[PDB]
Amino acid sequence: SAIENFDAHTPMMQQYLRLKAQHPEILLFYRMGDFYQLFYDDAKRASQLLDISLTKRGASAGEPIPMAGIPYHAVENYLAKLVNQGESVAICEQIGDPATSKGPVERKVVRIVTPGTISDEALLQERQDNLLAAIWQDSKGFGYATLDISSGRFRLSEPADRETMAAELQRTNPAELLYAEDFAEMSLIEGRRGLRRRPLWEFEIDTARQQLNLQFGTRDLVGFGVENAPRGLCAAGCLLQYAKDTQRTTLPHIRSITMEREQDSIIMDAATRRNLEITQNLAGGAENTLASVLDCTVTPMGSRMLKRWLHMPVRDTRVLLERQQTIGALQDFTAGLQPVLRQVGDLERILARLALRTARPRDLARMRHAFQQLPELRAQLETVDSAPVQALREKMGEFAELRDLLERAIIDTPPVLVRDGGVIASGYNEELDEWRALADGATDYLERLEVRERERTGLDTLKVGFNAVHGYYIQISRGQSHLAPINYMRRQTLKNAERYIIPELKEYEDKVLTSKGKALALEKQLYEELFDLLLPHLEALQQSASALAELDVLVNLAERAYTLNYTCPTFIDKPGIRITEGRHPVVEQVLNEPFIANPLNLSPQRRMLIITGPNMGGKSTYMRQTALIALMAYIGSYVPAQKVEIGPIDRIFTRVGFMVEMTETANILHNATEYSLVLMDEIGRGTSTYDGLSLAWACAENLANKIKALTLFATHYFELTQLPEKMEGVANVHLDALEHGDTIAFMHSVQDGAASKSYGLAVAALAGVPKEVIKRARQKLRELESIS
Amino acid sequence: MQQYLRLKAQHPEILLFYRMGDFYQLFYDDAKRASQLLDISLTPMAGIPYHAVENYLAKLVNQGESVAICERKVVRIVTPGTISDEALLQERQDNLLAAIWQDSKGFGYATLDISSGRFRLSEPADRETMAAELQRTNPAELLYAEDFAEMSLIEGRRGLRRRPLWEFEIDTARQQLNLQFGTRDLVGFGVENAPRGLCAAGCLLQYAKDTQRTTLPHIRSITMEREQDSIIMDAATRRNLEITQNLAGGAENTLASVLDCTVTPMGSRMLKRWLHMPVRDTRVLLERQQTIGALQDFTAGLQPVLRQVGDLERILARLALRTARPRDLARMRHAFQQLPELRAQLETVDSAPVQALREKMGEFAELRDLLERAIIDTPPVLVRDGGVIASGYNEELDEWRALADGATDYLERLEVRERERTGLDTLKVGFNAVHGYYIQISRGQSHLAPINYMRRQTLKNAERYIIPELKEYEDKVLTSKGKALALEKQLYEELFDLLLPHLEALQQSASALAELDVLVNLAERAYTLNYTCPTFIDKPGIRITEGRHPVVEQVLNEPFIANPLNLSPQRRMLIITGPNMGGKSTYMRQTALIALMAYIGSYVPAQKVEIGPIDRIFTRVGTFMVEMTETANILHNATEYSLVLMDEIGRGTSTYDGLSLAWACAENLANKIKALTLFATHYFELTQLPEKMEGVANVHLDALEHGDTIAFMHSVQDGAASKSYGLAVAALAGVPKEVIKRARQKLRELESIS
DNA sequence: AGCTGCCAGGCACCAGTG
DNA sequence: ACTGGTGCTTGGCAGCT
Ligand SMILES: Nc1ncnc2c1ncn2[C@@H]1O[C@H](COP(=O)(O)OP(=O)(O)O)[C@@H](O)[C@H]1O
Ligand SMILES: [Mg+2]
Repeated sequence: SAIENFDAHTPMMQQYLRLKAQHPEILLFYRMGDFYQLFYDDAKRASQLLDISLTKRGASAGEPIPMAGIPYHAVENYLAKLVNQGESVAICEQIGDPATSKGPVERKVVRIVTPGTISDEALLQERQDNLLAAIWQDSKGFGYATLDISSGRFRLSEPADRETMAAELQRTNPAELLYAEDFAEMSLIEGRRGLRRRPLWEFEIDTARQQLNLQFGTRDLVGFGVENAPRGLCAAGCLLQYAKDTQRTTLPHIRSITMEREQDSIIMDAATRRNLEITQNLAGGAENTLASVLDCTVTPMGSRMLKRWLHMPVRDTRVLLERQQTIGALQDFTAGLQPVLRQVGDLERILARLALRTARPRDLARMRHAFQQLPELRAQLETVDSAPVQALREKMGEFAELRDLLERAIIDTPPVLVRDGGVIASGYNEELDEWRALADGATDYLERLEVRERERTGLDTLKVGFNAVHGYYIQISRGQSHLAPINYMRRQTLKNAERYIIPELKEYEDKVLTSKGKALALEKQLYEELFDLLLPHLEALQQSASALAELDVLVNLAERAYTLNYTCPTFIDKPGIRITEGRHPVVEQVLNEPFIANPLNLSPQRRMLIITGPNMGGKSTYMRQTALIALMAYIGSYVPAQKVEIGPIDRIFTRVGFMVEMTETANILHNATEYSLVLMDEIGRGTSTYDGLSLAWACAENLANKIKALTLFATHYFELTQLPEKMEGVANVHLDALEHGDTIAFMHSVQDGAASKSYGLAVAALAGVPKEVIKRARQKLRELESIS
Repeated sequence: MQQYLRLKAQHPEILLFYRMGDFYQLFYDDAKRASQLLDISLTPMAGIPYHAVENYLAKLVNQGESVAICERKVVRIVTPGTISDEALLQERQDNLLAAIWQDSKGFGYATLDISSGRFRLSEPADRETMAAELQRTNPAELLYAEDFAEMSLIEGRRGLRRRPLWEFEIDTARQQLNLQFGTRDLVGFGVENAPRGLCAAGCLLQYAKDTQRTTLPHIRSITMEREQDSIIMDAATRRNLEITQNLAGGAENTLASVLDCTVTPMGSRMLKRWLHMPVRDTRVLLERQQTIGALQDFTAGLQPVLRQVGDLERILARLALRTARPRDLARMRHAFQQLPELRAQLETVDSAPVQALREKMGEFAELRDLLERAIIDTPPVLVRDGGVIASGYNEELDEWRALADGATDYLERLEVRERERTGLDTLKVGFNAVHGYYIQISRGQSHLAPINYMRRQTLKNAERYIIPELKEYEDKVLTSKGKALALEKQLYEELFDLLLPHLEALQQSASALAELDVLVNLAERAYTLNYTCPTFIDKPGIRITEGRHPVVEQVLNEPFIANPLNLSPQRRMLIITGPNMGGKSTYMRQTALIALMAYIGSYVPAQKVEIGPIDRIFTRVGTFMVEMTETANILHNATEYSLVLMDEIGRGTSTYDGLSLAWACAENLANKIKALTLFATHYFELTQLPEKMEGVANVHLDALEHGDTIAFMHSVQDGAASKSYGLAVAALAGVPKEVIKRARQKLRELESIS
């Protein structure tokens, strides 16, 4: 192998290796003329991933250099293939002029595309958030931060233990996760996508405080409510440094950060989120989830928001009452408002492209279209007497001046890119109309010259055309070419035609080309100038989009409440849940038979229910629908019952029945309070007969007598139906079944008390177990029943 | 695209690829279904590039979709069960076409491997066996009749193909099958009185033929697979034993990942067929045993040679179909060149069956030499552009080539001549399709082009010209190359004519080579992995000394613990108590895997295995309802020659219900069915079973508490267990001390009545 | 509407003359 | 050192059929 010292390198590879050195573990797309190039292992890897040719750049001194590339104009399709696989890519461009550089033109990395910093519409899913996170660990707990680069939403939390951290990763589901190198609990994090090991120094607290204050223009973070939170600040500081390093521009839409405190929301553990099938079902799909039912938002930014609420229920009584109020007030207005809200589109994401100075012409066109909907929205919402609706109406704004600007500046349907022009409209800049008019008293001139020269020469094949490589020409066929004026300067020869130039045409070529380059250069100057006039209003524009997304969510929840027959729940002072004719929101829509509504009464005196009933009798569904009603109540939605009264809930824990069951259970026992809702679904496993049930008993007992949480405790262990007897706060309910001769009917109705019996043998027979075996099993059963 | 509609009507069940430019494009419901299947975008249009079409055919074909291609009319169709091109197939995985049909009596089933010509027919007697045959054979494409009643069997399957009833008519099937095989009746195949089976085989054969529009001379035979010739295993058993596929859908940590170090793709595919179909006939088994023992010493020598043989089976299919490409003939040649050496190595082996495989392997010396002379060392992928036929094979071809090379030589000397005369260092001769041969000169020098040069094309920095002299020799080069290209193709088609008469003997060779690869591998595995030769007894029984689980013992870096087993008619059920934690399950599954391997003819991971006949293996290992439904299947179908492994049934319902079921099953398995059974349980009350009845005994696993953990020992010991560990595992996991203390009190109180 | 092959714009290489 | 020719990815499209 060759000693690759600096001097043994060509000027090209000197520069290239300097720049790859600053990006040693990621693919570097390196601009040379019309191509992005890769070298060495980048080329080999790119070749395998992207399905392009692996070639060689020849070398005078040494071994050939592996090489691959793509034309600059095809870059975004390739960037998409890469980022979809979790690959980052540094984009290196030419800064300088080749004509004034002796050696290689100056080259800089201008951006890095990574899975959690993308903002382009082609690389994202419309209805799903794409978050960058950072995480780190102390001896005591975790700091965690999230950034949605394509809306500027920047958050910080400090999950106190392992399980809260598992729960947070599941909630936020980052596309890319920066973690510190000394991270101990790797089981939380390994086998996630877009994992990015970072050095310790990027989590340093003084640096974080410094960069965040600089980003926000503040002396301190007191006003944001995070000066208190160095654990979280350390993560947020890593995150911000990564974001600035990927974008390499200012980020004026990141103007704020907020701490998500434990107390602010209901904290659902990892099992609970999975078990309720909120946005993801139990097989990874998005069908048959709570979102598949509640989500008929008409804008992308609203679909995202609704899913954020579903996942993070709020404990602020005022916010909830305000949301409920809104939903009752808009019930009659949904049909008129939705088709209009739809037309606003995904303004949030456009505003981020505007902030990053990346917005394309169709973004400004959709921004303009959106502004055009604001008066119709304003008019429709005026009539609605509800202060919260009016507060949104106000916050959404109007932006008359900016709407006018975009109507006058850009044409009706502009092209996808500004690169080829045809974007700025006539009337907006007079210097531009003058340059376009010189390259447009042009198509007409070439025709009159064609006809004039055809008639003058007498040569009827004479045509005038253009060719990018050779320029304008007069063409005569081969058979007539020998008759051409001797004045005609030969320019391009073809198999069956000859092409010429004369000074009149050459002078007209020189004027059309230099005035096209002036028209385009000035279009680009003016289009960048649209950003300068929009940007000052960014703060108010971002508030408008969030208002519009909220509107979309609530208008939606109003239509859902109507169409699906939901009521307004009420909040009470003490823990408790009173449901009348309650229903599983999801199961009631997918079942092709009537859903049996069910009550529930939980209070501080009636705090644990031991639920029995046969397998397939409805014990899990009844538990889940309780949690779903609680969750819907605490995002502000109407709920799928005929009446619900509900007290404060701090946390929802779930255990759905090895070392893992007993560990999850201990978490519940260490961290549940009198304000928690606890769903235990057939827990207690051991290696012998009574082993695991005894544990279940002692656990039920600790939940009832010490923690005093509100617990639904589904079991197959009939012995646990003795607990009410011995234990203040516990009672039996059950799922009713009937045995009419040789079969079982599942009624799906909760009744008070323990069931008459268990039905393990009935269910057994239903499953086809031979009748001779069930006969002996009953005989044995009666032996056991005679014990007492 | 008003013309697209009329071509979609022609085949409305199949996806239509529709050529335009570099792409094939799909519209309406084809585009929708194709974008979710393949990963591509919408517009209703999706499209694929031309240079990768075979890749997207392979992916759609792998998912059960037939595909028609249009170039204007439908010129080619690929169906999932009838492909044979190597780009579309997976090297180490069988691809079957199947037909199924149903009588008032029972089922008819047929399978075909279009590449090998392996054609099978069965008549599964009931619902459960039919389900077992479908999961085992896993056809890529499945023809069924319109009136098929039991749609629950096939509903979920990829590549379903609804078919008219008349395709399953018996007299037509008999007739087409007799014609295909050159026979007057099917007695010589032993299927003459299997009319349900034949109806399935006739529909299948018709469909194959229709998709090929070609004779299928490699399909010369059919066999019938009978119930009693194999150990039956339902899907759940097959899945639990992790034969070819693991529970997560992959190929790792599987029985095949450990046993299948074969060296040819055809041998690997045959080994996997053997693993999934253990046979009851000990005659066949003994021969495989003897061969495995006789080949121990020859293994290091044989395998590097056999690896060079490659996939002769699949290359041969393409010879049968007349689609074999130059590297297929070149690999066939390469395989013929190994036979002398394999013949020499095997001559010494003391084994009638190895000597039979050695005869059947053949030599084909005359075909070896034919392709040595006919084709060059490393021919190009396609015949299309020539350069495949060797120089010296045909005199006429050598002359056209010399005439081309002499005109090509002339034009190189013309280049140097014109370059010397004019004094123009940039002068050169090139060639392309538009201008044929031309003289190029750069733009800076082109103004000194001789006046006899006729300009033809201006480039940005060059001018190309012609002269009469140039066009003259172009004509020599081009006409020569054209005659030699047409001659190469005619000579290539002639190789097929000379090779194909030996097709039958060549399919025997590839098959023998495949078997040898299986056995040479199994012999290397027996010797490498310390396996031993099992013996067979006349009555049911399993006696294992230091048995091991073959996958677990290679996969984990912790000492594997070997265990005995003694099952006989006097001792036919073991009640296995103690912690499970993997140990009971592994012990039970290694029992099944040893039995399965004994019944493949392999050596087995043990110091000693004696084993009686086994008709079925049932392993219900690892909702309550699905657990009870699987138990139901055992109790309805197991016999006194069955092996039954059951993992702690009763869990998921109440203590007394579940204990009553477990008790009553055990009784039934021991007193009525009399299977050989390992009955794993958590119920201590079941350890009283040995006192209450004959042929039942107690064993157990225990654990050792030390330092701050627990070591769950994997050693099976005599007697009931006397410890539970649920509570000890709760303490370790951090369940508060006071909770455990209370659980201990309640445990004692609960167990004390019992 | 298809198929072949020049071109884009960087920089290096290479071979002939200062 | 300086002059003028070459080559290299892929995708667009001219220039021939
Ligand atoms: N209230 C109800 N009305 C109608 N069907 C129900 C109801 N609750 C549950 N089910 C259905 O019955 C089946 C069993 O429900 P499940 O909650 O799993 O019972 P369990 O957990 O007790 O075995 C599921 O298909 C479920 O959809
Ligand atoms: Mg359940």
